[PDB]
Amino acid sequence: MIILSNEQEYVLKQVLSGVSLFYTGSAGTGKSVLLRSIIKSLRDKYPKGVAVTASTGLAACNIGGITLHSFAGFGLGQGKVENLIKKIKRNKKAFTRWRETRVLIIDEISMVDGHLLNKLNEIAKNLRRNNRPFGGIQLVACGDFYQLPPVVKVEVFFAFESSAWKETIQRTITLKEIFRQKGDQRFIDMLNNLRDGNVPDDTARDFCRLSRPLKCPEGIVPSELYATRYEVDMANSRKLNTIQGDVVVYNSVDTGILPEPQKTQVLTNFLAPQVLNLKVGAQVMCIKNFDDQLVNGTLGKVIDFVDRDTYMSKLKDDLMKDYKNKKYPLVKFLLPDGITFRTVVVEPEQWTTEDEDGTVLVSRIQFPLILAWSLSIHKSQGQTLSKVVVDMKKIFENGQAYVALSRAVSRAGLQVLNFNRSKVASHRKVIEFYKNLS
DNA sequence: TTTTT
Ligand SMILES: Nc1ncnc2c1ncn2[C@@H]1O[C@H](COP(=O)(O)OP(=O)(O)O)[C@@H](O)[C@H]1O
Ligand code: ALF
Ligand SMILES: [K+]
Ligand SMILES: [K+]
Ligand SMILES: [K+]
Ligand SMILES: [K+]
Ligand SMILES: [K+]
Ligand SMILES: [K+]
Ligand SMILES: [K+]
Ligand SMILES: [Mg+2]
Repeated sequence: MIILSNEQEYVLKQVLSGVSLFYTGSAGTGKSVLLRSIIKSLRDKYPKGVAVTASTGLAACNIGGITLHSFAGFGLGQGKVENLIKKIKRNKKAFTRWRETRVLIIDEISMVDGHLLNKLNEIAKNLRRNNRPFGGIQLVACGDFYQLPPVVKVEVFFAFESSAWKETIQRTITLKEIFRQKGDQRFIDMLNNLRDGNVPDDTARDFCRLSRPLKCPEGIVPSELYATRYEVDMANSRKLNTIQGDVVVYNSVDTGILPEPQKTQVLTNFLAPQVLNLKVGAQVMCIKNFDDQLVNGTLGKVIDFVDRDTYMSKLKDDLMKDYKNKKYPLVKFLLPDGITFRTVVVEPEQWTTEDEDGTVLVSRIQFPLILAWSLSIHKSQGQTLSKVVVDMKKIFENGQAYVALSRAVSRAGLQVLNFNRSKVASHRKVIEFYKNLS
C-alpha cells in the first residue's frame, strides 16, 4: 500500500539494529504507519517477544496493540512498585509476558506519565532479574510531545523527564515530511504554527474562515471532536434525538461479588455502556476485537433490530446470565479498507473485572457498541479523519487544539467552531525539550 | 477538564 520514505526506512533500520530509541515528528508524519512496519519486521525475528502498546485504547487499536497499562498488569499502577510487582506476579499471564518481551513499543508517548514510566522501568528490572535499562527490553517510543500531555487530576511529569527515559532512550530521530495534509501546504503551515503556541494573525484568521458548514454526501457523516465528555455525550444525544424511529433502549446486566460502593465505582469505568440507546441509522463504534477485519474502534451503521434466532467451562457459566432480551442490532461496519462494508448481527458480550485466579469480581453484559458520532479530542489523538467538525469551546489543555485541528486530511473537510488563540498553548517543558534537540 | 483496569 504505502512505500516508506527514506526517513521512515532509516528509523526502521535503527529499530531493527536493537537500539532503544524515541522517534518523533509532527502530526501525520507517518509515525504509526512506520510503526506497523516495525512490528511486522520485528516479529519475523521475535515472534512472541514484541509488545505493542499505546497510551490510549484507541491509539493502541490503530497499531494492533493494547494499552500500556493493560500490558503491564498494573491495573492503574497507582501504589508503590513493591506492591505492583506482587500483583503482576499473581497474574501469571502478565508475569510470563514481562519475561518473554524483547521489544516494548509505546505509541503516543506524549500521554505517558514519567512516573508511570519509572515504575515500568523498575518492574522490568525486577521481574526479569536484569539490571539493564528496562531489564534488557528494547524500548521504542513513538509520538509527539507537542500533542496532549499526560492526564493529571509541576504535577505534569513528561516522559522525557523520567530517569527511565534518560537511561534507556539512546537516540532520537525526527520525521519531517507531513503526509496527512500533504496536498495543502498552507494548511501544513497553519498546523505547524500551533505547535509552540504562538499563532500568527493570518493562521488564526484562516482557521476562523473554516467555521463554514461542511457539505457532504447523503451518507457521509462528519466526525465531531470536543474537549469534554459532556459535549461528546450531548452531541451523540442530539444526533440520536433528531432521528425518528422510537429509540431502542438496551440496559446492561450488571452483576458482581464486590461490595458497594466498590462495585458501582468499578462499573462506572467500563467502556461498555450501562444504557445503550440505538435508533435506525445511528452512528456506532464496535468496542471489541471480534474478527481480524472487525476490531475494536471500527465504525458502523445500524440498519435494523430483530433476531428471534431466525434471521438466517466459564462460557456456559455466563450464558445463563444472557437473558437474550429479544432483539439484536443489525450493524454494517466499514472495514479497515476505506470503501467496503460488512453487515453483521451484533451479539451481547461480557466484560469482567477479575482476580488473577479467574474469579470474576464484577460482570457487565452489553452489546459491544457505543454511539460513535462524536469523540473526545484525547481519544482522537492518532486518528486520521477525512471529514471532521472541531468545536474548540471547552479546550482546556496544552496541545489539545493542535491535536484536534491536525486530525483533518484537508481544510475542505474540516469545520472549526469557536476558534481562539487563547485555546492554543504548549507546555514550557515541551518547547525546551525540542529546542535542546540540536 | 481529559486518560489509564
Ligand atoms: N510513507 C507514506 N506515504 C504516503 N502516505 C503516508 C505515509 N506514511 C503515512 N502516510 C499517511 O499519513 C496519514 C497519517 O499517518 P500516521 O501514521 O497516522 O502519522 P502519525 O502517526 O505521525 O500521525 C495516514 O493516513 C497514512 O496513510
Ligand atoms: F502524530 Al498522529 F495521528 F499519531 F498525528
Ligand atoms: K538473568
Ligand atoms: K499546495
Ligand atoms: K502575526
Ligand atoms: K484561507
Ligand atoms: K443482554
Ligand atoms: K470543546
Ligand atoms: K489552554
Ligand atoms: Mg500516530
